[PDB]
Amino acid sequence: MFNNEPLEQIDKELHDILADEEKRQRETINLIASENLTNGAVRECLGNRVSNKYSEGYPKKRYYGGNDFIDKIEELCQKRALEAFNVSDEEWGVNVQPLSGSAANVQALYALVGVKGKIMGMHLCSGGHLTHGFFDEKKKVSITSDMFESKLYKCNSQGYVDLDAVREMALSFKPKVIICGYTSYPRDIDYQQFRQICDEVNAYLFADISHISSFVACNILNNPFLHADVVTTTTHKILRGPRSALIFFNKKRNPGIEQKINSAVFPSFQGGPHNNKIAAVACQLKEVHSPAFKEYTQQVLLNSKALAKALISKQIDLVTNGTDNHLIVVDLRKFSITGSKLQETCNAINVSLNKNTIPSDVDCVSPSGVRIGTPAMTTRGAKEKDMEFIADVLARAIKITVDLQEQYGKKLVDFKKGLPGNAQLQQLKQEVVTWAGALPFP
Amino acid sequence: MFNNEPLEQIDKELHDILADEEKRQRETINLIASENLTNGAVRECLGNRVSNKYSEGYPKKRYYGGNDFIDKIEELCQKRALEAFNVSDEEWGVNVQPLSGSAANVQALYALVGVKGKIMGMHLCSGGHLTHGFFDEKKKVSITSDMFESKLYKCNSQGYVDLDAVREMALSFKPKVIICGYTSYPRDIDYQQFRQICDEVNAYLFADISHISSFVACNILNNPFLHADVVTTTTHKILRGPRSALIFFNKKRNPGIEQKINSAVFPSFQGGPHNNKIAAVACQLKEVHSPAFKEYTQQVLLNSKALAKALISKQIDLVTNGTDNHLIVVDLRKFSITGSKLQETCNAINVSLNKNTIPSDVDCVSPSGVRIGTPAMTTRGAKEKDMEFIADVLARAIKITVDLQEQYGKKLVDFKKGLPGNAQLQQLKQEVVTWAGALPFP
Ligand SMILES: Cc1[nH]nc2c1[C@](c1cc(-c3ccccc3Cl)cc(C(F)(F)F)c1)(C(C)C)C(C#N)=C(N)O2
Ligand SMILES: Cc1[nH]nc2c1[C@](c1cc(-c3ccccc3Cl)cc(C(F)(F)F)c1)(C(C)C)C(C#N)=C(N)O2
Ligand SMILES: Cc1ncc(COP(=O)(O)O)c(CNCC(=O)O)c1O
Ligand SMILES: Cc1ncc(COP(=O)(O)O)c(CNCC(=O)O)c1O
Ligand SMILES: [Cl-]
Repeated sequence: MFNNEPLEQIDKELHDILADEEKRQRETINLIASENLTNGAVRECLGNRVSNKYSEGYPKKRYYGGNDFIDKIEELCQKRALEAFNVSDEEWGVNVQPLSGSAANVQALYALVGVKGKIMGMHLCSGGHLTHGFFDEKKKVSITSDMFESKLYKCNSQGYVDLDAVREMALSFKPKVIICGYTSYPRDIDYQQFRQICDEVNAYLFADISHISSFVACNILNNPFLHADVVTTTTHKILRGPRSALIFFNKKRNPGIEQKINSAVFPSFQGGPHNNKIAAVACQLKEVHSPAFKEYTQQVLLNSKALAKALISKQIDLVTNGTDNHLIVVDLRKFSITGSKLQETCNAINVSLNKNTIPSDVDCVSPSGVRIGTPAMTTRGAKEKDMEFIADVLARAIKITVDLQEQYGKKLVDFKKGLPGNAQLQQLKQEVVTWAGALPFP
Repeated sequence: MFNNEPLEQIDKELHDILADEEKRQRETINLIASENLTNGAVRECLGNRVSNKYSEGYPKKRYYGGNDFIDKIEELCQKRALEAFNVSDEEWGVNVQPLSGSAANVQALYALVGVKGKIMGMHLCSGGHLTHGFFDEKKKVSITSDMFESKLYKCNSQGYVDLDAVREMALSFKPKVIICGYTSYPRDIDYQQFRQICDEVNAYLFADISHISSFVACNILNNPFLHADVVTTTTHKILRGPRSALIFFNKKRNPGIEQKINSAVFPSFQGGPHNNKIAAVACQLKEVHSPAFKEYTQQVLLNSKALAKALISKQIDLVTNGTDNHLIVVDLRKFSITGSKLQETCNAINVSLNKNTIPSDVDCVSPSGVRIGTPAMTTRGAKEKDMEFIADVLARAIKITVDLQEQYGKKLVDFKKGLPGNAQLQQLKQEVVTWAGALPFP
């Protein structure tokens, strides 16, 4: 007693917007540092009937039966996760149930500290995540600043984590957790130095590696699993999986952490896991442990170096003057245009990027930068030689943005009136679409 | 630079478990009250490339651009939701971003009361959800009992919500929210009477309708939108959508609630929404507003009544001696077998059901009942006449379960040893498989 008519027949209205969405993806230069493109096999998992099943609890300790095939899938996912991140399952555990990155972080933090517990993370404006304890004078913006008592550290004037300031803050604040790993930090992390600071005050070391997960997995960047008590990561950014998350916990350093984390995820915070997610995560993690994927990750970094170099060649400033990873933050202060103006300009030319704060910015109103990254375009087949074209398109968007600011003025409402119909944008959009449109598309 | 080989080719290991799991579903009498089966079009949405997009924020107030097509999908979903539940978009708002039922409840509760806020819900042992404030003498099991201060109301000896106990508790406890709508409650709810209790103490009325959502949308059962401040619901149970959730809020009755709830979902708790989920929710919500789906929901109730009646005809006791909805709780005390035993026996015959407390049980340890429901088998085409066969199969399972307990003893470890290779189970399993396998499968 159901309608099994295909999506196009059942709902033509929805199917047109989704076919439109797909066209826009195929014809966009996607520089969102956090975005990627899933393959068909991952998308077959996400649409699999396995999501019909309720499987509350954990494998071999389920509330319901009928979960033997679900149990194999969840155990396969956990093992492939540990294999992927070069960890022994005798020393490390993984929970694969968190529905997304923010949920994973709130759950892990709760496990370690409980309500009113003390946490330390990087300020949002300096490249930390919202779930790393973010608040504002106006409000406790994240639950992580409200259900916990948080204190926030800044990066220095050159865009670098200031360990001396982290030390100063930890000794006066005495937190139970210190969070590292960030949302828009262009350099590698000194986890060793973080671990030394956590020992000094007796806090746990939490590494959120969502942005750099593939660099850790493939031994291209520093390894937080050598020093951290907990590692969280999303599966959807550079890892190129579905939208989900993983919490890793160090059993050897913390006996009985396994129960704290598993009970935090369920039944403290979640109900039924989404088994289509877990299935999809299994599928991608098998690709992650191939040497073919180490090739892809290596290319991400090669494109990112090449892009940073080409942008600097065109006299565009980068925060920390370069990158050790997949992402770059452009400092737009020498042009006297804000980040949101360039995002608007880049939207008009099918270039996807986001506004981003820089060290000099005190207020999240009018961030002076944009963040860009290469995972998506690297997935679509772009090489080092292709980064000059992207750098050129970005230089051309900055110049147009500067022209429009002079013509229509510095206020944002006025500025946007300048965008539609602009011959140069229409021309530049055209060049973008034609180039992006041609690239392989999963 | 990706592997686009189909799932069978790229991961033959995962694909065999999935193909097995699909067979187990096709060959099971699925009586899980919270389960259903998604059609092909909803599963096309869940595997759609729309999940590649990061779209933090709300439509027309997004942190990024490139979200024109995402915004159309999210607005279509909110509209179709309000229409489905017969509410005016001038008086009611809806948030469609929550990733699951539990997330939605925690978010909504936080919005209304904040950290340390006082909440009241039905005890879990009496049929409430974990996210309705559940705790135990050993621990604060849910976050909703920990981030909030909760008090839990019981149902009476006959399995009914005891309003005089709710009132007495509300007046002494003075909570900011009173939660109604349950996980295993076989009757309709007196929302009007709850509204009268909340008004008396100046608390919000929160209706969790996840189990009965289709009955509310189709006007078959009472309408909580007449009296509630907030209504939450999952989209995956009787509604037959993907795994996601909805939070409804009464703007007329509470000016300024719209902001409290939207901000609580993001950026307080979540990050990026899962747009495949939202697309999927949109697709199903179109089906919900057809008269064809009203027919389906009517049949759910018809099958549930017929099933209740056939079970009573065979001298099986039901909590509250019947049902007003899709679910029944069987009271197994007269046979001296526990709910976990019958769950194991039913697993052995490809009958999916869960163990469930009954009023007499002091503890959640050794529940004396099972919960069953008709949405899944109603989706598979079963009619009133087919309920006698399910009732037959269930009575036969109880009798086998009673025999095995005699033979191997009342201890669960001893009991289970009698299940593999039992001639009658192999026989009964065989009958189940043959009948179940034949039914329409979406
Ligand atoms: C959207 C998001 N999520 N997590 C995030 C961000 C970012 C961000 C957040 C926010 C914001 C501020 C207050 C409340 C809620 C939010 Cl989402 C603002 C901007 C700005 F527009 F100002 F550039 C940007 C970014 C990646 C887009 C961010 C930065 N920089 C970091 N470090 O982390
Ligand atoms: C699994 C689950 N989620 N939400 C739930 C349930 C149930 C349930 C919960 C629990 C439990 C108890 C303590 C801690 C954690 C959990 Cl998950 C136990 C049982 C039992 F097996 F004993 F019958 C059952 C049910 C639907 C399966 C339930 C009941 N009854 C209710 N009212 O609500
Ligand atoms: C370090 C980090 N951790 C957690 C999250 C949360 O993931 P979900 O959105 O799945 O909740 C993000 C989001 N990153 C947003 C961005 O960089 O664009 C992140 O950057
Ligand atoms: C009333 C109610 N509310 C919220 C939830 C949570 O939904 P998620 O699992 O999507 O978090 C449930 C789950 N119900 C479990 C069952 O009845 O089988 C529920 O019964
Ligand atoms: Cl999903």
